[PDB]
Amino acid sequence: AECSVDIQGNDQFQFNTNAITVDKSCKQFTVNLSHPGNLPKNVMGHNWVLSTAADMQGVVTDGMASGLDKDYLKPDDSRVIAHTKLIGSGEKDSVTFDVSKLKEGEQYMFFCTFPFHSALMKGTLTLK
Amino acid sequence: AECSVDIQGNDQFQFNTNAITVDKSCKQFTVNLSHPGNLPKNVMGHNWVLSTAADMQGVVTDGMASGLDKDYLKPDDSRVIAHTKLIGSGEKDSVTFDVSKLKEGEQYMFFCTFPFHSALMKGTLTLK
Amino acid sequence: AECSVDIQGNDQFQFNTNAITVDKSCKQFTVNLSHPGNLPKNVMGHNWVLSTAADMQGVVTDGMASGLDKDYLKPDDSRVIAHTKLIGSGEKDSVTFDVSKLKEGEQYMFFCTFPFHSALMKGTLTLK
Amino acid sequence: AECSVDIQGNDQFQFNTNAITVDKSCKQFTVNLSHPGNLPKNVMGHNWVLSTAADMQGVVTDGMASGLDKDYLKPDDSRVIAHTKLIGSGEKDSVTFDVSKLKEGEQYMFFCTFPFHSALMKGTLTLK
Ligand SMILES: [Cl-]
Ligand SMILES: [Cl-]
Ligand SMILES: [Cu+2]
Ligand SMILES: [Cu+2]
Ligand SMILES: [Cu+2]
Ligand SMILES: [Cu+2]
Ligand SMILES: [Cu+2]
Ligand SMILES: [Cu+2]
Ligand SMILES: [Cu+2]
Ligand SMILES: [Cu+2]
Repeated sequence: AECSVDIQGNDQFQFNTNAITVDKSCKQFTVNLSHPGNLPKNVMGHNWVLSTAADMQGVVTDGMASGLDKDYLKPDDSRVIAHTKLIGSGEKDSVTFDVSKLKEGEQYMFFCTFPFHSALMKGTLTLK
Repeated sequence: AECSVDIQGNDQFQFNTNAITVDKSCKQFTVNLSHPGNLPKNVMGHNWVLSTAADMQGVVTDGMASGLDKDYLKPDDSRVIAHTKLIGSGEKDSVTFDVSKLKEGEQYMFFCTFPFHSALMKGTLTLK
Repeated sequence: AECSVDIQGNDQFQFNTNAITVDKSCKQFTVNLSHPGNLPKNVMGHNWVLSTAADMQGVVTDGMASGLDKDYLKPDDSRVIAHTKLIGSGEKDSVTFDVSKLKEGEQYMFFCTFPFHSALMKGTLTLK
Repeated sequence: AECSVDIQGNDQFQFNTNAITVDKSCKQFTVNLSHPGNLPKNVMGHNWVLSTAADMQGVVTDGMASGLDKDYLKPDDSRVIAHTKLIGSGEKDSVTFDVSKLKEGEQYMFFCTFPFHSALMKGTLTLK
């Protein structure tokens, strides 16, 4: 089974998927994020951030407040299972994480923490 | 706190929200669904269906198969916590359900079961 | 034929339609805009603004620069055929305009001028 | 200036852009379409089709009727300025066309002609 996904965030406040499936046979999983938009990261930056559903709101809320200089993530935030850096137009970044960090019966959300984006830039991540 | 939400499904494969919050002080909760599109229910029907996240895929899969005559829900499907009827252009329908049917620590999804719509017509429902 | 449309802008950077049809038999046309989101107008304000397609970019660009105090429209901007005020959570506003302001063979765009929203909050308006 | 764009259509009824700009200095322009979804072309096929805004509705309407076997385009449809083939999960296709086929003062639409998709799978194409 494939153990990676390519994700884009654009100038229209959108990721190109709202649902990621990680096959239970994967040992690692890689997200390759790119920004095919034209706007710079100070006005339209995106990241890809994974947390439990229960933790999403706190990660987004604390992240928003940290500013462009912290990639809109609270420093030393243990709620963050895995994440990319914040990118703007023409940039890309990849994150690989150990699938053993995910459990069944738990449900996960991915999202961007740039101010206000998560209302549309969010989706589910699930083992199967 | 408010204990109802107005939801629309349109001709563009979209609900007008992807996240519903039910205040923990509500005893009942009402969803008022409408279809401001122009297309009829045989080609662009929508419903609003609530289940646990774990049950969503089975409800959608079994529902799809039941046809326009069953409102695209498997008969006697106990996985369905609450739902509206399937509606087309110009129609509306409301459902009220007991908030005691929802628990904390559990996470819920709403979605439309008309064939293929749930890939975009879906969102989270959470107590708070 | 109907000569009005109800439009919503939400917390997810979206209008609930991307295509408005004005029947050629209408003498006036009314847009009723509402904001069913929770965010205030300083962070998630929306308006509904009509212009020719050729004029859209200049209206959006000049509008962005005018600030919350000008409802993000350049004062005395003759390019604006019709528009609502800028609204935030829980507010609504209606605009009525004369259909004789529109021509056939010309093509029109509607959009929100709040900073950056028009990349997703836009659509076509056409006589038929 | 760049004279190509990469476009995706997914399982969620979406292209990853709603606005294409063709630089006036381009002599040719290339669209590279891919389908990163999982669904096959009989249920979730996509193409990329360019026409004038005035011609869009007729191309979509006549195209819909032609069936999977005709890639949902009416044979010998002179309204089609350029187009890709219809693709499903895991497929890709590119089209190159002469920029001299486009004029200023005219306004263009791109869209998918698979049944009903164009309500969301559409956008503008403009010279600049
Ligand atoms: Cl979701
Ligand atoms: Cl458009
Ligand atoms: Cu494998
Ligand atoms: Cu973002
Ligand atoms: Cu109350
Ligand atoms: Cu539906
Ligand atoms: Cu009338
Ligand atoms: Cu807006
Ligand atoms: Cu060049
Ligand atoms: Cu399509």
